[PDB]
Amino acid sequence: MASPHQEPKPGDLIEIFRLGYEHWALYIGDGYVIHLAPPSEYPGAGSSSVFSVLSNSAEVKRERLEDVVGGCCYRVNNSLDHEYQPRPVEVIISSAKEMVGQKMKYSIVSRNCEHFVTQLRYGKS
Repeated sequence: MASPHQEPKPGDLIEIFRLGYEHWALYIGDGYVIHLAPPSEYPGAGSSSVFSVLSNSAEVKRERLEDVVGGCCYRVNNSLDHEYQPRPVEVIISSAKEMVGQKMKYSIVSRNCEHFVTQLRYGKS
């Protein structure tokens, strides 16, 4: 018979279901993922501004899948295979690793973690 649950492999797009929202990550093997940490409204927080409250930012990071998902549910969902060519998975993971340590802007980025993990396969070249 077939397996009762999914298991992630190198290059897989991880789809994570939080309370009332969804989030995404790039799985790299050995239980690890690469992901974008979400930003906030901090420099424009209510009743304050850049002189009275500090800034914030998003950052590409590497962690364990378990640590990243926490109490949230998750699945493997490689939807972009229908959109783009079969790119060489070592270069998608190398792109993820090259992106780790890079920053992105404030709250105004909106839904952006799927757009980030999209660019790892779409912008391979």
